[PDB]
Amino acid sequence: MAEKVLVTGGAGYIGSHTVLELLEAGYLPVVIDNFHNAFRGGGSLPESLRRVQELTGRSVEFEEMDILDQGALQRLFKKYSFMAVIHFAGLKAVGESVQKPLDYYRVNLTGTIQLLEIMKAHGVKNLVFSSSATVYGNPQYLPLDEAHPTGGCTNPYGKSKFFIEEMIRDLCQADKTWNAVLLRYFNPTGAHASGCIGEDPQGIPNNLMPYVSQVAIGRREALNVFGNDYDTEDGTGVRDYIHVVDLAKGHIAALRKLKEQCGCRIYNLGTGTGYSVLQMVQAMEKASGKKIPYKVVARREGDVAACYANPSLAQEELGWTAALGLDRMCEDLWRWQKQNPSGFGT
Amino acid sequence: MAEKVLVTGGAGYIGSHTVLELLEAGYLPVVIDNFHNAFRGGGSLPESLRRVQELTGRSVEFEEMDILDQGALQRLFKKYSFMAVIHFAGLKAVGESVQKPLDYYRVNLTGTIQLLEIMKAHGVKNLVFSSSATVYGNPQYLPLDEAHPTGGCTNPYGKSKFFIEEMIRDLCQADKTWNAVLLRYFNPTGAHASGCIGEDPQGIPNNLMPYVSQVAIGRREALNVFGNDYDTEDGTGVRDYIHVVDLAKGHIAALRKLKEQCGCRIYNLGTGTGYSVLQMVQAMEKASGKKIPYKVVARREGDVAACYANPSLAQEELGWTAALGLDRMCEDLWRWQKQNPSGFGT
Ligand SMILES: NC(=O)c1ccc[n+]([C@@H]2O[C@H](COP(=O)([O-])OP(=O)(O)OC[C@H]3O[C@@H](n4cnc5c(N)ncnc54)[C@H](O)[C@@H]3O)[C@@H](O)[C@H]2O)c1
Ligand SMILES: NC(=O)c1ccc[n+]([C@@H]2O[C@H](COP(=O)([O-])OP(=O)(O)OC[C@H]3O[C@@H](n4cnc5c(N)ncnc54)[C@H](O)[C@@H]3O)[C@@H](O)[C@H]2O)c1
Repeated sequence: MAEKVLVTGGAGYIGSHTVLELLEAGYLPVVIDNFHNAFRGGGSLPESLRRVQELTGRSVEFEEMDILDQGALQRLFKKYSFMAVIHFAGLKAVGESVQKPLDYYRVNLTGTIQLLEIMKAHGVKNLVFSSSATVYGNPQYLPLDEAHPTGGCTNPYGKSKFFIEEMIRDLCQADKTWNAVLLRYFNPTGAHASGCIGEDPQGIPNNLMPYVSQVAIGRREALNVFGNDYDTEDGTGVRDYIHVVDLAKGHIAALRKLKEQCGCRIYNLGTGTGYSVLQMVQAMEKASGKKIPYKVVARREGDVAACYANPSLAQEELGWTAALGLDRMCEDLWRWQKQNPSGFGT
Repeated sequence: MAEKVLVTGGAGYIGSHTVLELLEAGYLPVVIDNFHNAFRGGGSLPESLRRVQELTGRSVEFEEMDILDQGALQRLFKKYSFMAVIHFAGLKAVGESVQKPLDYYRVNLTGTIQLLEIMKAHGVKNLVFSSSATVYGNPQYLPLDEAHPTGGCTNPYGKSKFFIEEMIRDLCQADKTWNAVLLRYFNPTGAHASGCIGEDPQGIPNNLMPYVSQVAIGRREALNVFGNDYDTEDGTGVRDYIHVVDLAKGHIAALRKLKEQCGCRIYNLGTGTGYSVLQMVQAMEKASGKKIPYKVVARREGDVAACYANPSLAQEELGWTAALGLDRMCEDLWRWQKQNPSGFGT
């Protein structure tokens, strides 16, 4: 495989993991990031990628740049021969999307548009887009499948995701030579089994794990449980979490699919089983050996009882399955944290 | 009124008419256009605006520029003091949106984003956005009102419109100091009573009138009527057409509303009565004095029986009403055409 794979936002959480899977699988990745939300390593790379090289014994090509920079993109594309692009570059803090909508739309939509245009200009018509199952909006049924209506999104982040999917679909509709796999998933968690890489501490987490996990290290007193009266097995809310490793590998599987001139395809990635808040607390206690006290507070406005995806189609068409469960997610997460209390540091 | 009103895409069909109404009403407009879809006048202006000056005896400031050009926008904003912006700049040929989606998303979304950003940077937080009632998608009920669900759009044009509305809404949600009126309408038709300005002949018309009108001048044999079996008064399809003058004035009304620190408001503009294909043919015969032969062909895939808006809210909140009917639309259109067979010419 003399041809490279471009990974935008490859220094990030999901990107770094994906980059590692790419290396392990025999691919040659070129990564670009502007460091908006990644730690600056000691060398020529971000800390996350420096550790990836160490972990794999393989190297990664990396370029610091912003996808909003057309000049940078032209140069990049002229300098390398890409067989495909995996697009992770973007803003993804849901709580922040509400306070800073323009930045979300600007970076996500505009950035994407710029990217598609350069791809098109360079004849690189193979893309894997890292989407979000939030596009389904509130479940009209469970589990959520690829046939569920999309576009019911409430926040700017969600809408931006959905907007991007639509543009990709339309483009594929207009030009049959394009191949694109849109991957929809919920909450990524866990980290590489080494415990050497993982998710750095985020200002406004998108999910519960980091919170559960803080309470375990004592960096937090007790956990707040919004509602225990839902129509669930245990009364608590049911969410969809997927191990970052499993998710990174699913991105590799989509890349192979492109090769088949698949045109535009859409798949949900997940374990197929949702997890309750209680279940997660239990799982984290088990992994940490620490006690996690919690407090039932009242149900959050808008919160739904359960929200999880059906990943059948991906198994069928991509031959992909999530091998990691709740327990592994907890262990792996716990390990990265214990090992790197503050995330990255040179 | 020493403060100016910026009109993007002001050389166009709807823009020019709006510019005239602005002049007549006492406002000072500054217009920008890149000439993507407007005729280059003899002087310093597009032909459409040159005629507007003549018609009003008032002048317009004009700048040739692209809304995608950030530098141009910065300069513009530094040079003038705007009290508000009326945004018409964009690609709007529905048939073309399908073949060239990227261009649609690029010009419409990106252009808009750039504009909003400069407005925000310059403290110009008052906008009138020329939207499209196509965002409602297929009627789930009639007449379509402001409470009807939006986002069901099938083509790239429609989606782009809807995407823009969402971003504006989110921005207003995040910053309360913003005022924005989103105007949703269907098919603009007719022209200034002078017959001096109107819509130049389009490559891929968005509606039926131009076709009906061609058959009348003999520039076309007979009209094709897709279906005569719809559950309508006459079996033929029911659509929403609005006189361009009435629509231009509604844009003036929205501008006054901004003044009231209205925040984000949305209104449908229309006559409140839909017109059948037959009715239009009749109306055009009356106006032209010419015969318009037509042929019933089979119903178009996807076509709905009737599609029209309820403009009550605008009357209530903007104090606006459509004063012009079908007959005037036909007469006015006929007059512009007879007077200017080929559209603009220096
Ligand atoms: N974290 C989540 O819960 C989640 C959920 C669903 C989908 N996703 C998608 O995953 C992708 C990113 O994944 P993530 O969760 O690892 O977050 P992340 O922030 O760790 O990584 C995104 C990376 O992109 C970089 N980046 C941001 N803007 C950039 C720009 N303009 N140019 C270049 N690089 C830029 C950031 O610096 C960061 O390294 C996004 O497409 C996001 O929508 C994430
Ligand atoms: N024609 C319609 O049926 C219709 C229906 C609904 C809403 N609208 C909205 O009306 C607006 C335009 O109205 P129109 O119907 O008179 O068409 P129009 O083409 O006559 O005018 C649009 C104008 O914008 C200019 N323009 C396009 N891209 C530009 C750019 N990048 N920078 C600067 N100027 C640019 C074009 O040259 C043209 O003068 C759009 O927002 C459109 O979506 C039109």
